[PDB]
Amino acid sequence: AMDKAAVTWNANQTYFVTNGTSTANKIVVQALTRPGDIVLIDRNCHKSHHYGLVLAGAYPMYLDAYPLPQYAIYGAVPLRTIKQALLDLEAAGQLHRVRMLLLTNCTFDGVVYNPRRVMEEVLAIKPDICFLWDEAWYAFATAVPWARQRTAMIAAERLEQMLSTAEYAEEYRNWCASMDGVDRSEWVDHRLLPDPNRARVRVYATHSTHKSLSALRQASMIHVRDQDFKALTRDAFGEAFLTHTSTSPNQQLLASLDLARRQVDIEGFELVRHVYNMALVFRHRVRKDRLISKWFRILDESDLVPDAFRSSGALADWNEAWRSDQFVLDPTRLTLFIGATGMNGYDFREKILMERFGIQINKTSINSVLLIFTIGVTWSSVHYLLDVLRRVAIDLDRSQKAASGADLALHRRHVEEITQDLPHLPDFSEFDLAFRPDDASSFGDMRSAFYAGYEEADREYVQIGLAGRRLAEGKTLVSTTFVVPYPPGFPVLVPGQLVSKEIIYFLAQLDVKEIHGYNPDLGLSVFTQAALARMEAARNAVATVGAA
Amino acid sequence: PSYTRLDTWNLLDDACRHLAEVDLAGLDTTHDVARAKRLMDRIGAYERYWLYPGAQNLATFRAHLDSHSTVRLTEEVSLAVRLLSEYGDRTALFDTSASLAEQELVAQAKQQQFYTVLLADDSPATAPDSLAECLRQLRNPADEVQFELLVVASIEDAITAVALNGEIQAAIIRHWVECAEWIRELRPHIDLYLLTVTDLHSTVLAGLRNRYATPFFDALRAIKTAMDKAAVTWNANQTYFVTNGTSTANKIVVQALTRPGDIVLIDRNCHKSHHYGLVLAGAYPMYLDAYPLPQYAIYGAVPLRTIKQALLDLEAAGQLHRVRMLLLTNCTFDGVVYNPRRVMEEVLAIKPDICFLWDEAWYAFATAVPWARQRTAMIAAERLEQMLSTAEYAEEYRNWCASMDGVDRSEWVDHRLLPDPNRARVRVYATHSTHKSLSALRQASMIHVRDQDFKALTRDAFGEAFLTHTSTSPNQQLLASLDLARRQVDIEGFELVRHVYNMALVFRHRVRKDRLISKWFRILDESDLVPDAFRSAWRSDQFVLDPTRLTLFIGATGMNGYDFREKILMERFGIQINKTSINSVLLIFTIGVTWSSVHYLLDVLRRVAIDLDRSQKAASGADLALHRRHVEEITQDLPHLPDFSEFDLAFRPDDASSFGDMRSAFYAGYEEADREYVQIGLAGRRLAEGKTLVSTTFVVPYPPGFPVLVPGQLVSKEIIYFLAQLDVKEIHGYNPDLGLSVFTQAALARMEAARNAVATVGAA
Amino acid sequence: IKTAMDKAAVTWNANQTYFVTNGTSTANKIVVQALTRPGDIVLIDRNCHKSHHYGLVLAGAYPMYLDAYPLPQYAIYGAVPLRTIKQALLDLEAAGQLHRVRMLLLTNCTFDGVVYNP
Repeated sequence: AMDKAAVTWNANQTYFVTNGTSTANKIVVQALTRPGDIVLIDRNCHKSHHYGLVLAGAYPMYLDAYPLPQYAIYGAVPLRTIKQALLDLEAAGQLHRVRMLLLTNCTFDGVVYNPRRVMEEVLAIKPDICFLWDEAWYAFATAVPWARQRTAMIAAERLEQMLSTAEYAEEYRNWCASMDGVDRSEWVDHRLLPDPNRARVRVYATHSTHKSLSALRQASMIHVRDQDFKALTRDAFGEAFLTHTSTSPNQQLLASLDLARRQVDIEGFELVRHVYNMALVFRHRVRKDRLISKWFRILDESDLVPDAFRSSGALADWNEAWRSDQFVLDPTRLTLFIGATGMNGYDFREKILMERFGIQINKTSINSVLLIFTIGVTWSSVHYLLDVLRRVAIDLDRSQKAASGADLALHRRHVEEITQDLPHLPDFSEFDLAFRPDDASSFGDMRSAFYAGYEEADREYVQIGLAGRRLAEGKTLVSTTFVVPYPPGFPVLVPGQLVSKEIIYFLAQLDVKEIHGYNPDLGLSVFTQAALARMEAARNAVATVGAA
Repeated sequence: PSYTRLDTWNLLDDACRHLAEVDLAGLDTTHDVARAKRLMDRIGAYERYWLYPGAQNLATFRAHLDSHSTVRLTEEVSLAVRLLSEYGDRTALFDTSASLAEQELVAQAKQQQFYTVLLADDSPATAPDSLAECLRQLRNPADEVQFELLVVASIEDAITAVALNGEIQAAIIRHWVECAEWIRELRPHIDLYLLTVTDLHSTVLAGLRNRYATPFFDALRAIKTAMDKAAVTWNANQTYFVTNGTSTANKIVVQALTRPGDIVLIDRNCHKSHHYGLVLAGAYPMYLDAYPLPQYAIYGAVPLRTIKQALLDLEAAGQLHRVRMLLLTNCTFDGVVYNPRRVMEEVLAIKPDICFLWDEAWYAFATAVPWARQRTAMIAAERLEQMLSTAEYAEEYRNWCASMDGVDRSEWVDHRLLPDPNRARVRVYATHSTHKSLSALRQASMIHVRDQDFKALTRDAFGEAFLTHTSTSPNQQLLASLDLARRQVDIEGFELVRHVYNMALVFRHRVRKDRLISKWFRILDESDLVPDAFRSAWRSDQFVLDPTRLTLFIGATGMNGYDFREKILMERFGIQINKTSINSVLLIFTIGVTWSSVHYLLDVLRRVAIDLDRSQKAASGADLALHRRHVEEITQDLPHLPDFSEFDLAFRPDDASSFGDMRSAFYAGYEEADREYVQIGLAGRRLAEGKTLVSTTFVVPYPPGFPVLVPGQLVSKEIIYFLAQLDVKEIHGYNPDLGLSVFTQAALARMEAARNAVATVGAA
Repeated sequence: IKTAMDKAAVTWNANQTYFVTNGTSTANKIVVQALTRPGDIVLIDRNCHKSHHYGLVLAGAYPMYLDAYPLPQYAIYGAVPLRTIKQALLDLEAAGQLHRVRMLLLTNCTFDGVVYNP
């Protein structure tokens, strides 16, 4: 059963967690990370990963993604940034503590990573690191042939076979020969290769797809492909699984689930390609259609992916770009653009899109709406979407023709405000000193800050208007808890983070009332000045004691 | 030959590769250019048959060849021959210039076969007006079966192209005597649609889909949020839910919009629930007659001539102010589909502030077509509103208003009319039945409103009408009841409205194709149900049939009516057959239909045809004569249908006009001393003597579903004959053993005397 | 099936029992319409289910509203005393309208619990 499921998912052993994706994420985090062990985590990950880090006392290192101010979304973390962090640790000396790289494959926006490239280029600096790939959005992608190679399991298998080839031995020898005489700190600007002997590939992936058919509600899976599973984590994994789940899901449920798996796997494989066909057809139609294309543009990989990260009979070219290029864009997550019509995506969602085949929306940015085609999308779903877009375009064209000078000017104003200038996307701020084990590095203790907020005496509530003045007055505004706006996970503030002008501004402009850990009427919890001074003094004394 | 075309194209690609190779160096390549010219001219002979390279691409390549640029030319030739080898003619849809990997991927992941349609047209094809451009236009990429238009300017060209091009499965010829026969013999699977317009796209695409040969057997077979979502789902300004059923929704909207003393233009063949709503609300029902089809013995729809005539007749008698409602079923039981935009546009010219109740219970598959959704009440209301909101239409009306100046109102029955933008209001209401197509609990319904004065005029009235006939909050349970139906309809079997629509078209084509089936049976179309007078594109035609509601013509088959259906069709079919006339049986397609159901229908029809032919050969002279008379009996000797007869003068508030008082007739019949029973056998004799037979009850033969007689209706001889002939056991409000309820002559005299006295006194 | 309906009638000791599968208000209105005609006065306890009031409005009946004896201490309405019904039926007789009345239309057990003596 385990062998059949692993072969179906190309993994080595696949474990089912019948408690949701968050439970599996926390299980893997606990199994891998121990207290102290630093972890590199994409700041946009699901909140369950941040909580799993807090439970295991890992020091999070945050990899921020490149912004897209025009569309007000975050694309992904450039591999150069991962290298720069892994080498900035080396200067401080903490690079031995790094234990995991935890990036969300196929980010919610829909930018897709290249797992093989990232693992090859990170295993050169840390040949014993571990990789957890959050594939909540990419689980379907495995079925299609040209997107299969961008999954964690396939990339890991290829990296495993490639590393153990004498041809790769000579390739690495030549690369090293061409490398000598170059400062190790300069490895960020040069392509890197893993060491065929020292590097041990280790990959963990979390899916959710099999819940759809013949499986329990919110059931999630964990694929494991680790050379040293039986040696360093076969017991920690079981204990973590017990800690967040009962014993039965790991094996007893697993055999039955495999019996279900045989039927579901064939049905999913045959039906998933159909959805990608619809995504491609619809994307092509939105542009070719003379009437839709005037007002509606589906953002293309040339648009969300800055050329700096791009390597640019087009089928072979397409396959090569999807196999070798850094960032590509999944067809099945359409980032439709509204900016031409001058109406923010909230109005489009409220009025235009009410009928829905399968599923047709999960996000509404300032000047766009994200549309997703799931297993429920059929041919009529494309027809309906094209028809509604066509009617909207016809109405807008009629209004333009009948629009006077004043009406055209007002429409231009509407387009201008949503388009062009937009509030700057805030980036991760430095952890507070009292929550950073060493100044030289930029990781912090998120667990100490997590519980240090329980002390009502230390914590206080501050208002946005007064928060601006306090920041202008030099008072550090350190958060005391996670703040999680509408987009899944992506906590704008995490325990101990330093609130910055960008952070204050972003929150003030918000309108969504689904902000966990935030009380708009009262304020946002921030550590008091005295408490922060006390913790910083304690940390300084602790550091000084070692030198004594 | 197709095979040599691939070999010749590959050879041309090789020659052009060699030409580019030699020219890159910089030598004199005049010989290679001559070889390329020779090979391209050799190709040009046969490329009128295939579609992708065809003429335009090869001409462009030749234009490059003249310009002496071998790089771009060889690149283009190589690309073209590449796509030509795999996708065949399919790449005619591609847009090579733009992104090509996406389009190539879709092609490899096949969804259903691609087909070529020949268009033998001598007219210029570059004009927009020309059919070739028009037919290519309006195709939807969503359909899993796509096609592209190939044109040939000569008949011999068409024959030659079809004889060798295997991608052709549809030929459209223009006026040819022997061309159709020759093509039909060349390949029997081709559809030779005869020369002529816009329905061509639907009838060609159905034949294409049928070509997929889905049955391959030969040896074997051969609270507010829910309302807001539905409001925009159905183009309705607002939308309310009804749990009891369609009849309750009819009663609700009727009560909310009809007051006592108000006339209600109404289709006589509408559901009995509307008649009872009129009885309860005390409104005077003026009944409009639908054009008859004596050949098939069934009613059609209400021509707009009749509606305008009735409105202007009231205008003549000063009773127009009373009228506040028009009640027409938008999809008649037989199938005929009204044009809402035209009916509401003309009528609002005569009665600017009228209300419309389009009973769309049967119009379930209105959303299975993107242009026929303009034939629903809600979309038509939206379009009419926006049109009336435009100053362009204000100018169009002003030009229209001046031309008609100097024309008497009585002549307006002829001229096409335009609403007055300054005063006309849109007040449309509608109802769609749930269980008939939507998958929810038993007998749910919905109401849709696009009314410019709902809040100011008919909000409280609607609230009271809801509190009556359903003393609950149906806005709670039915939201979840119907949300399941939309999810089931939208996804299961794709959009079930699309699947069954396509299945109905495929079945129509297959019936039209099979020789035995079409030998006796037939499917009636716009050229049958709709008269020539009332057929004047979809935006212009008044009546268009609904493909899903089929009327199979058993008349030529014979075997009578109500016995062949009972003894064969419902034994195994199961899928609904809601009606049966003497010669035409109305086949109905429901959501549960499957391709297997379609082939079971074609198998039972084929078996009946084969048994009929077995009798024909075995039939002797006596059998042949009996069969000929039986077929002739129910094809020509069909008694005329019972057109509505004016309300008796005792029940008509205005003797000049033709609208009665159905409430008073309803209650006046409750009495036992005013009601009499007269046997049908003596009704004709009693009429001959000169008595006025006025019925007291609703006589509603069930299978038709519509009231032959209403209280206060002047029983006429045609109605007597129709009732005598019809002997279906389900006849509400009538019985053939006691008699036909009729007001006693003394009662009628007293009532008419009282009515005359009241009218005289009120006028004074 | 008809025999079964007879069994139901035996169960309820009625002559013919008819089942209305659209709520109790539908059956109330059905009976009101079947019995009352326009004009025909109908006595009715003012506390009756509002479905009866709507049925009377639909059928055009002229309703004579009988009132129940109050209970100010508990702020409820008990029932209409038989003396009141007779007083109304005789007050009509003075005006000559008594022939018109067709339905007493009393509730059998008021909301609070009081039970009439049919």
